[PDB]
Amino acid sequence: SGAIYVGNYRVVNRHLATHNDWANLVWEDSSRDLLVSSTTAQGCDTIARCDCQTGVYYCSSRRKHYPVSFSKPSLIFVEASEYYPARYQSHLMLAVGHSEPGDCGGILRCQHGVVGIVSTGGNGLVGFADVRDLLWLDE
Ligand SMILES: CSc1ccc(C2CC2)cc1CC(=O)N1CCC[C@H](C(N)=O)C1
Ligand SMILES: [Zn+2]
Repeated sequence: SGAIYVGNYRVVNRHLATHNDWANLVWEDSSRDLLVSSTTAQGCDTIARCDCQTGVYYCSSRRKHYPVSFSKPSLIFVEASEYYPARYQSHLMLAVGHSEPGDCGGILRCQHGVVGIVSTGGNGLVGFADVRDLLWLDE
């Protein structure tokens, strides 16, 4: 679990979305595993506008923050699961680091702010759903 709260938006994994999120849908994308919904309260997370390749992510399965070197956003194949069939997930960034299924939603941050959220993982790797390109989150 985990979400990004910027202004009047809530950014979560599309596969972990709730009824409120779908009843107040702004935008959703299965290939990115992102869903953005409406909120009345004014969130304060700063989204990064950058091309950083080093950051810090939160791992709830270890109760720790970890520094990671991560890849550039790309179409990386994700094996079929209970939420999605086998496919390439766009805007995904990989890193060598610990990851477990309940880790989805954990924030990734650099000096510029929020980069993305834990979306995939396994075999000693962790994948992040990038949000730096969603310029409408601030406006
Ligand atoms: C941090 S999630 C994770 C971590 C470790 C593992 C274990 C080492 C295998 C597996 C996973 C699950 C996984 O990657 N997905 C299931 C939920 C939907 C995700 C998607 N965005 O398509 C894909
Ligand atoms: Zn940055």
